[PDB]
Amino acid sequence: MIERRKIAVIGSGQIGGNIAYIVGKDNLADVVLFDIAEGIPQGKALDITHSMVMFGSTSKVIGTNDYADISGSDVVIITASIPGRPKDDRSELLFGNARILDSVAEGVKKYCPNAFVICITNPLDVMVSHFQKVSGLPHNKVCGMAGVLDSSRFRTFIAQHFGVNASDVSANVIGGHGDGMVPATSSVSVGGVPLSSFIKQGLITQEQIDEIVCHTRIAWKEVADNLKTGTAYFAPAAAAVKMAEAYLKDKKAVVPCSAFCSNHYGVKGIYMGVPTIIGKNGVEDILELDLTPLEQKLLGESINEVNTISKVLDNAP
Amino acid sequence: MIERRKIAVIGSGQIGGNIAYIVGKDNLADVVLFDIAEGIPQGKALDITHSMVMFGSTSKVIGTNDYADISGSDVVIITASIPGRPKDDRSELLFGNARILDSVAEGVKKYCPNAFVICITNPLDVMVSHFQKVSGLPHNKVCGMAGVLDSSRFRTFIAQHFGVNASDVSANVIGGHGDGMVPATSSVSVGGVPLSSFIKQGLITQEQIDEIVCHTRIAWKEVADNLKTGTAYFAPAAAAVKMAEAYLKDKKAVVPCSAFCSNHYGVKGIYMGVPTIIGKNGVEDILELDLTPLEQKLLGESINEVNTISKVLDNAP
Amino acid sequence: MIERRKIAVIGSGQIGGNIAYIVGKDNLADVVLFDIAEGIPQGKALDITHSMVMFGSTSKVIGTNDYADISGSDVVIITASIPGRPKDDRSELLFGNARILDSVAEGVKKYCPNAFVICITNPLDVMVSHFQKVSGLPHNKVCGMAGVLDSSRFRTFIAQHFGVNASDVSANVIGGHGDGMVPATSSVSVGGVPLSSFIKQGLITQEQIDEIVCHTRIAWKEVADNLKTGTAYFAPAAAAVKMAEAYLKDKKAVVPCSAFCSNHYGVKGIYMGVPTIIGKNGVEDILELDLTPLEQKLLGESINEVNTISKVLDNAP
Amino acid sequence: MIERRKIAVIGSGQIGGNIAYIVGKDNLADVVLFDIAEGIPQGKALDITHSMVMFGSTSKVIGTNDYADISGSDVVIITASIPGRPKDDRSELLFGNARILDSVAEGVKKYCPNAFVICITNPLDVMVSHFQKVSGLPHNKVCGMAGVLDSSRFRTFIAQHFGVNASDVSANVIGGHGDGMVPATSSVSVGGVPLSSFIKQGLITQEQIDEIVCHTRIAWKEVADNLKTGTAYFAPAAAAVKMAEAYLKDKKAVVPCSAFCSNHYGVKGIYMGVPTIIGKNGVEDILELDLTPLEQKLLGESINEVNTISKVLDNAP
Ligand SMILES: NC(=O)c1ccc[n+]([C@@H]2O[C@H](COP(=O)([O-])OP(=O)(O)OC[C@H]3O[C@@H](n4cnc5c(N)ncnc54)[C@H](O)[C@@H]3O)[C@@H](O)[C@H]2O)c1
Ligand SMILES: NC(=O)c1ccc[n+]([C@@H]2O[C@H](COP(=O)([O-])OP(=O)(O)OC[C@H]3O[C@@H](n4cnc5c(N)ncnc54)[C@H](O)[C@@H]3O)[C@@H](O)[C@H]2O)c1
Ligand SMILES: NC(=O)c1ccc[n+]([C@@H]2O[C@H](COP(=O)([O-])OP(=O)(O)OC[C@H]3O[C@@H](n4cnc5c(N)ncnc54)[C@H](O)[C@@H]3O)[C@@H](O)[C@H]2O)c1
Ligand SMILES: NC(=O)c1ccc[n+]([C@@H]2O[C@H](COP(=O)([O-])OP(=O)(O)OC[C@H]3O[C@@H](n4cnc5c(N)ncnc54)[C@H](O)[C@@H]3O)[C@@H](O)[C@H]2O)c1
Repeated sequence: MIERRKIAVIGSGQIGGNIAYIVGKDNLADVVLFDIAEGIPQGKALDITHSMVMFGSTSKVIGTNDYADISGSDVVIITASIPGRPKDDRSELLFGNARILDSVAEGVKKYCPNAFVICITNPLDVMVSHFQKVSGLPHNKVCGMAGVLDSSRFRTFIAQHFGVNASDVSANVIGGHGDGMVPATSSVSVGGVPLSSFIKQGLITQEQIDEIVCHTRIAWKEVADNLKTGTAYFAPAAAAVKMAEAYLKDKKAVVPCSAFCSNHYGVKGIYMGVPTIIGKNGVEDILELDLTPLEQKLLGESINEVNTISKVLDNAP
Repeated sequence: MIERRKIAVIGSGQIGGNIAYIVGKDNLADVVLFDIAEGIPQGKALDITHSMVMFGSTSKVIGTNDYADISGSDVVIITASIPGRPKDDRSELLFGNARILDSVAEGVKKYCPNAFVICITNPLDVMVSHFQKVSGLPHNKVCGMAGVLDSSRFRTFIAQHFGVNASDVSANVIGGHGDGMVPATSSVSVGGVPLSSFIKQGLITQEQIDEIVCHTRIAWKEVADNLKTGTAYFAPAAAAVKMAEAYLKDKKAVVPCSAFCSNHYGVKGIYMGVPTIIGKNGVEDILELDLTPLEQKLLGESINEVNTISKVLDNAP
Repeated sequence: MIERRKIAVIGSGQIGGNIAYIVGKDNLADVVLFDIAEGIPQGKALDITHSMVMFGSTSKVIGTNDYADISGSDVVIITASIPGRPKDDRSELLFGNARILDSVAEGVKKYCPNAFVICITNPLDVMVSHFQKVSGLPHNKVCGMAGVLDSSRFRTFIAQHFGVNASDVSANVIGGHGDGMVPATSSVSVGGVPLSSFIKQGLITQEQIDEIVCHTRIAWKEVADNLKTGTAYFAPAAAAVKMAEAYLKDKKAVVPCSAFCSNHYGVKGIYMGVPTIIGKNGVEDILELDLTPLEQKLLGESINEVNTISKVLDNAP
Repeated sequence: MIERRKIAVIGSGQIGGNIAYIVGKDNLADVVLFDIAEGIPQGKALDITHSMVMFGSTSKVIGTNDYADISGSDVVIITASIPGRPKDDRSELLFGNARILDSVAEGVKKYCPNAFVICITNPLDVMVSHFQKVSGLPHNKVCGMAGVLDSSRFRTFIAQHFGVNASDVSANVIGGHGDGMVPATSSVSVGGVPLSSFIKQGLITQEQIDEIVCHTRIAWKEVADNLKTGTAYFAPAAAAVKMAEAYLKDKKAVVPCSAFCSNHYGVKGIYMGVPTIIGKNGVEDILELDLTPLEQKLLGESINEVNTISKVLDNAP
């Protein structure tokens, strides 16, 4: 018969609460806000529940500390993390958050092993790989939100330069969600017009493109330094919801995200940011961009960065 | 000539940021997030800006500490407040927030005097009255968000009892935004059916109605007790957005809010929670509910409660 | 796993095409446009398909003359009808459309017996009863769209008098979808305010209320006389989509529609317009309005009107 | 001061009615449906008005035969045309529709000369040029809907090949709205990946690309051959709405439409399909695609084809 869609949000902090808010507002699914901290998810769920009638949504949103409540979830979005913002690298959270995901993996494997898992917890790419390993869930049913956020920033900065609608900018960021991420300028277009043409027309310079690439890479610090007590959470929540939409509505949407890449980009099995097709069977395919030799090299360096952090985790305390 | 609609959010804390988020997502308007605290409004605006392309919105969202930036605002929403949740009474914030709203009133008077002003800062009804005095804005262009939140909770709790969609519940809360708020059970209907019929049908007891009424009055504590930093903010943000919508889209919408009532409900000039008609000229009308003798009495007590706290403010030692 | 929602529209004429258009635009489901007339559904589906990318929807919409294509449909909406608008009574289509529904019943019973069936074909109430009888589908899984259209008109005319947002008018029409339909003025409210109060305030007269009741009853002719070559189709399509939403999203929405009423309104088993709760198990409940003796009588006359047309069909050629 | 946005739809046939429907549903604006035929625009407006409460929209929709009613319109959309589908060429309607647009131009010049005008009437590119001449409106406030429809079909057919979401396909059709329209395969990307890469990857053949290009050019016939009354109307309506949105919400959106190109693409003053930037000042910019030699040649032929039919109109015998 018909059953309501169900999204479980593991971690009801800044990002987690926003996901429930937006999911409830859109009436995409029922939401289960999970957290180990007492009160937090219950208070947020009640608050969000009062807003549902205002939004004309019948989504049910509840708070809990019981993994039994995530039973039958179609999608699980993992935001759970140790406290304290990274000082200057997402990898500072590696050891703690790895242990958290061990716990989350057991809850998911027990109560909703057929769920599509979207990881957000940093260090993103290594956390996704660690989760798939420990949970044993199929590779196509486990991925990480990152590329949608990085590319959205990349697109937005390009859009803000030209003064155009950012939806009409096509632009991807690939590789690991770190300093090594690769905003692929070579495949950027604005309504079909490539950046090379705008350079010739004198409407953008290569230095401005380089500033935009740098800005994209360091964007997390710009937001964090202004917020003071945490990291970005409005956009990361929105990005996760877009990914959830792609799965639940079987969109076959092109989603840059951390997925298990084995026969593309010259890698033989690793979680990293790539353009994917997402539908009812999770990550259904990976697209291969035309990268320049410089971009292929930068990707290689990003791959090394992911492997480095991955090897550190293997030799953790 | 077409100009983008512009909404100023004065105070970029919990509620402020959510307003900017939702307004941006809906592409209702451009947003200026104002706050005295450094970084905070700039951080949230940047984060929210990155989500705009994800939502398919071209809304601009910026942060600032300069009232000149709210120039030409169509709507101004005031969340500015001193920190810390009230222990068990919204009046505790009286003098601090009154001083805050003085500077806000000066900012609005100078830079966007023709704007529609929606006050949220507690103690709500008194703050609205105070802002209008100091600012000198027309009574119909100044009002308070409260009734939509309180009525939404009332509707939600009624809907939860019958197991029906809350959107199909008509229910109003009137009077001041405090313990003396009056959920008008006499005017409640569920798809056309009044509570009296549900009693006779044995689908609800007067006891259950009394529990719902009480639950509405103290709903703020239930949320605040669980959050453990501050008070409700997801639903208050949404309520303010609905009010902004009614103005910007000239809905002629029935909106329970704190408005200047000078004839109806046996009062000659006071700001209190009443069902209004909001459109392009602000609060365009006030509707007279058919209140019972009991409800008239409870409303009278709320009027006194509001006049008390107002009188305390007028006597600045 | 996740499967896309699927709505089958049986009859791809004026109403049928609009349903697919709106369902596709909202991305509520995939749509199968069925018609026996060659070309029509194929042409409409291709046209609507080109619009999907404009709406940002991934809904698939196809045209067909093969009942196999409606296999696994969650909802079936029946608009199929003999040609030529009713001269002055919906019952003129009774004999022809009854035979059409015999055919439709066989397709549904074979290819999607677990579907929620929403009938639109006139004469609505008798056609719904005839379909349930011939198809053998459970009473709660078969209903007729009518009350949403009639009540929407009723609400709109009231709203247009007062100059208010029609969403803030609560008003029901019950009984059969014919001249005998009963707009229940006694349970009408505008933001909680009953009509009796507006009469006292001099803002509406009982004659104006009577004009509105009459206008509601004869609304179909007003539209038809202006369109010339057919009957209303924009609003009837929208109404069917709202009903489909209620089922697919398990809203528990209050939906006036033609449902099998057996223990309410003093009837012991008949399809007629009543306020229902609609969710994932179809018509899940019926609400009992407080009718005046005059309204109870008018309902009785509507019931007799339905029985009369029903008995004519039993003694058809 | 807030005023409701206002859209005039001149011609209330197939496309006109759909525009009013969708505009109303989205609450983008109020609508005035204009037509010379009696009843038709009034019938559709009344029907559509009944759907407004169902959609939760307060948009007004009215019918009229009086140009005074389009006074103060922000946008004017012209679907007015002689009846009957073209047999196999849009130019067949040339002289009839040219005379129709004379009276429309007079109506707009008198009652809403500051409006943004979106022409739909075929033969599109010539009609746009003709309307601008007779009306005397600024070149940037007058344009034609075509590219959005043609590009949407192009995107749709590309997306259907790869089995991906069409929203993630960037693709442009330029030149005149006719057989000589140029689907620019060189500027096509799917999530950043160009067609050249898909060839090398063996995911598409040049033959399949040629079929898609051809399919785009003759797409109108495929629909028209199946409808058996008139031509496509669901997607053209939606395309016009997207253009209206871009203007009313100042999107700075990339919109392929028939615009006055006086420098780019080696032309000095002609209306043809080009990718524009649309915002509050109408057609604010034109983008230069990086066309191949072949595409430059095909575009040149389209320019000649457009100049031919334009020249035939200028010589009124
Ligand atoms: N991938 C990205 O692009 C991206 C972007 C921004 C932030 N992030 C990351 O997302 C994570 C969440 O960020 P945030 O701002 O929401 O953090 P937060 O501190 O606001 O929330 C974290 C929540 O997790 C909860 N938690 C802790 N241990 C838990 C456990 N064992 N099980 C369940 N819940 C637990 C905490 O109680 C807290 O409520 C962080 O690790 C951050 O670095 C990722
Ligand atoms: N009306 C209602 O129904 C309702 C519901 C919930 C909360 N509230 C009230 O709304 C207010 C805001 O709640 P919150 O959770 O957003 O509080 P918050 O502390 O999160 O945000 C308040 C913001 O105001 C800013 N501020 C302080 N002084 C200022 C000044 N002079 N000018 C501009 N900004 C200034 C602070 O920097 C802070 O960011 C509170 O007073 C709360 O009691 C009302
Ligand atoms: N319940 C209501 O409130 C309400 C409101 C308006 C109209 N209606 C009714 O809805 C029905 C449809 O109206 P319309 O304007 O869409 O009619 P229409 O003539 O535009 O469309 C009817 C379609 O049904 C098709 N058809 C005929 N026989 C069929 C069969 N055996 N199987 C499948 N399809 C078949 C026709 O080819 C045609 O395309 C009419 O009977 C009308 O009276 C009901
Ligand atoms: N640009 C495109 O891509 C595109 C796509 C499809 C169709 N079209 C064209 O758009 C036009 C409209 O298509 P349609 O299906 O809506 O046609 P239609 O015949 O359904 O509607 C045309 C309407 O114009 C009205 N009309 C006639 N003379 C008039 C006058 N002097 N003033 C005002 N109104 C008048 C008629 O009464 C009729 O209702 C056609 O010319 C068609 O070729 C263009």
